[PDB]
Amino acid sequence: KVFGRCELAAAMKRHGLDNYRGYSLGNWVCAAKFESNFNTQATNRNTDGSTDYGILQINSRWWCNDGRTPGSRNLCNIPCSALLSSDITASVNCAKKIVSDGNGMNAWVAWRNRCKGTDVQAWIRGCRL
Ligand code: NA
Repeated sequence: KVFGRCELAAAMKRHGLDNYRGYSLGNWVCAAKFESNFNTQATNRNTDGSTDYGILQINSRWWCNDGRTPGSRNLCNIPCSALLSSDITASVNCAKKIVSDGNGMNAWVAWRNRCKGTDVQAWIRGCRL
């Protein structure tokens, strides 16, 4: 599923991501924009052989099981395929664990490079929320 900008903002809010660990909804929408272009089916292979999955490009190295990332963990207790669903519940639940891990949204390198310190409220501007 390719979400609309305001459609995804509403789904993230419904699942309690808005101001989760102090990150406003615009921060989450901005991170999804640059990670996946709002596409739940987005995948990207890392040089290390791990894979990133879903709207928030969650990595098999630590967070999900894909059976092809030697030495990896599954700290969200999910198959990585759950992160590609039209329903964002698994991505949101796992992102809450990631952003609680100590480095906040710096875990998402695209958030650090493209979202951090920018006018992230622009990402929810005009949305009925
Ligand atoms: Na894994």
